[PDB]
Amino acid sequence: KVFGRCELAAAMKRHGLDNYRGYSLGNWVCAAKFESNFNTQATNRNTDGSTDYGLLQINSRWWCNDGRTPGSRNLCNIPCSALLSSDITATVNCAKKIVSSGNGMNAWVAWRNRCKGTDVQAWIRGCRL
Repeated sequence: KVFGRCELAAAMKRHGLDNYRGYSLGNWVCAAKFESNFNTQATNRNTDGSTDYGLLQINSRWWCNDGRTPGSRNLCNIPCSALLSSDITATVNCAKKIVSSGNGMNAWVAWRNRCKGTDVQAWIRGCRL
């Protein structure tokens, strides 16, 4: 499913991402924008052979099992396909683990490169939250 900006902001808020580990809602929305263009079905294969899945492009080498990433750790305990659902719950729960892993949101290259240090609050502006 392709979300709208505010529709996504709201779903994420409801799922407790707002200020989760210190990151304001706009950080999450900005990341989803750049990681997947708000499309939950987005997938991208990496050279190492792992693949990224979902709104937040969560990686199969560490976080989810896709059956084709040798020596993947499956930290979030879910099949990668679950990250493509229109129901963002698995994505959200897995994101919470990742962001809690040490490097915060820097785990998301697109956030680091396109969101970090910018005015992310613009991402939730005009939204009924």
